[PDB]
Amino acid sequence: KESYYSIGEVSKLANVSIKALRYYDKIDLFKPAYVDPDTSYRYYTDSQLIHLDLIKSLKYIGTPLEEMKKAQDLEMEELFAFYTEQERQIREKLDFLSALEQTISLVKKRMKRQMEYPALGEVFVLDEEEIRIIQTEAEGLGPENVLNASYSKLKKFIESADGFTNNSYGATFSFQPYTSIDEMTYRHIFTPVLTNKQISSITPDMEITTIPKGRYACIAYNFSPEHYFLNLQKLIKYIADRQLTVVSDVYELIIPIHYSPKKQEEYRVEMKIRIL
Amino acid sequence: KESYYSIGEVSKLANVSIKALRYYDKIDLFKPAYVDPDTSYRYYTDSQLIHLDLIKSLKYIGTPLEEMKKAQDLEMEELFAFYTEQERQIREKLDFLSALEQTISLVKKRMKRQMEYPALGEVFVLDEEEIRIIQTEAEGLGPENVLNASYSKLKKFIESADGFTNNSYGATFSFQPYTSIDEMTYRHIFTPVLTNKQISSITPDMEITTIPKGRYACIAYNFSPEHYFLNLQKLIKYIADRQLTVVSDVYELIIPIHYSPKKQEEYRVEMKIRIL
DNA sequence: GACCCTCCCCTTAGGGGAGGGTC
DNA sequence: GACCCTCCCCTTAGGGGAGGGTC
Ligand SMILES: CC[n+]1c(-c2ccccc2)c2cc(N)ccc2c2ccc(N)cc21
Ligand SMILES: CC[n+]1c(-c2ccccc2)c2cc(N)ccc2c2ccc(N)cc21
Repeated sequence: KESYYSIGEVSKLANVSIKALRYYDKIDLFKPAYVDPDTSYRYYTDSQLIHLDLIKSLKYIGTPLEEMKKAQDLEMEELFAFYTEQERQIREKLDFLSALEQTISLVKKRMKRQMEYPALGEVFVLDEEEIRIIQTEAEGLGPENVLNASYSKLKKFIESADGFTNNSYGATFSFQPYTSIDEMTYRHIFTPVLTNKQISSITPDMEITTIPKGRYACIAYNFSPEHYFLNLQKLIKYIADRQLTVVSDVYELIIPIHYSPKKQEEYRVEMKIRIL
Repeated sequence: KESYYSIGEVSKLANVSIKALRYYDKIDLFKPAYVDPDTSYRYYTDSQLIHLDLIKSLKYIGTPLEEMKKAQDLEMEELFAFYTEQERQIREKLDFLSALEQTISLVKKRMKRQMEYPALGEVFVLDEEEIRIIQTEAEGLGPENVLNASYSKLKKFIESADGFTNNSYGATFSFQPYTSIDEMTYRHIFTPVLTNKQISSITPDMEITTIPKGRYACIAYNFSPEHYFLNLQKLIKYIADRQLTVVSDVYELIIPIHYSPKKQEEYRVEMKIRIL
């Protein structure tokens, strides 16, 4: 009342660090009422402690410091408004994050499936859920000459909506009795969608579509140039032996086992085709 | 395939800035496959573009860069785990924020009431909702000698739970036919609670309680030392004239109209008492 | 002894230059 | 011409010292 608080006093009283008070002083957000012309010691009054309330609350909600300066100068009505601003900014952060919880949750579901592989290199028939995907005409591309860059445009579309880029790389081609790799060309290349958020101004050359719900003859394995083709062969054979009727392209997905530059790269390949 | 991408090429392809690639290089998160010993130009392969997926997704969810380095080295199972970590960290952020939406919403409701004052300086009788509060025995304090520092301990308790410090400052005293200020002493001083989150290890000397739901004889005004007492007088008179029966202490709240150091300080005073 | 002062260095993830040199 | 290089300065909100000087 009729004396001042030293810095340490204020700091214990308002639960704000000395360093912070000192800094709040440098920026002129909150200044000691008095500074001893000799010692440079900061001294504060009791009445001024109340200006800290605003500072602490705004800090708590994450208002930048230089905004608080603008905030101090408000009568209630205008400060009421100010708060609705903070509210809608918090709702955005909420929507953003809840979207994010759902996405990761899904990314996870997809990882689990690809570690619960029944076995590698043998053919399974399984019942699959729909997978939404964006795809593009693969303009004469195939296994021997497709690049990561081929996917770039698709990826830009996905990332803009989903946020989460990392995924598998897909392509499709016709089920034929192929007798070598060079014999084969992809129909479409594609990548899966994870969200249900409208894609911004998608352009004609992309197609939003799905790998439909159905029974599927599958084969999955860890990639090796040798095994690519010979595994497809198993799949062809499997189908011929059981006289199954195929009802879609061959769908091939490729997904990195890891993303380390320090280790040898390695991929999971999965090839599936729908049967009746 | 049999050549490299320059930096600008990669940047267009992965939608990552040159500055970022350059930086990701400085930290060894992602390094060009080749650097021209003469020009220092960075050159990248197609195969390596895939390491960016992880980088971009993790960046999207806000993993610090130095964590991504640890993240790259994971097989799927361990990376699955990693993701559940990210999930629970997102839930915390969600709980935090949703708490925050509710708090501000309330802070707002309270501001509206104190701008919908029916009029200042005249007495109203109104029906009030409960207000939860923490209070402490005011050890002989009163109007003439209470400080902001008096509230400090209460405030520490509130802030630890609510996050939001800024509020009104309350006190209570006995309804007597006072004939001067020095005649009066506060019973308890208090501050309102905003959350319903358990207060951490509150200590006996605090009381969690409320200003109960009821009818109340009120008077509110903008503070002036003169008007403090004379307004109380109106309230006493009001009650005597209508022979009302009082059923609680006088509750006094004080709230800053603004938090500017640059303007003259100014307070709203509200004095209310419960009647049957 | 305890408290306070200034000044200097640190962390994040780059963006915006300037002034080279290179495709 | 357009692209790329290095190096230097910038923003946030302080925390952790060191080496004074002061309660
Ligand atoms: C789908 C083709 N394909 C092959 C491949 C398949 C058969 C023969 C030769 C290469 C490949 C081979 C190596 N080593 C490394 C990466 C990839 C790859 C990477 C992405 C992608 N979308 C397709 C990819
Ligand atoms: C409730 C008392 N009171 C009075 C006051 C009331 C009557 C006579 C003299 C001072 C006050 C007067 C001025 N100028 C500035 C701040 C305050 C204040 C601030 C906080 C608080 N909790 C109580 C406060």
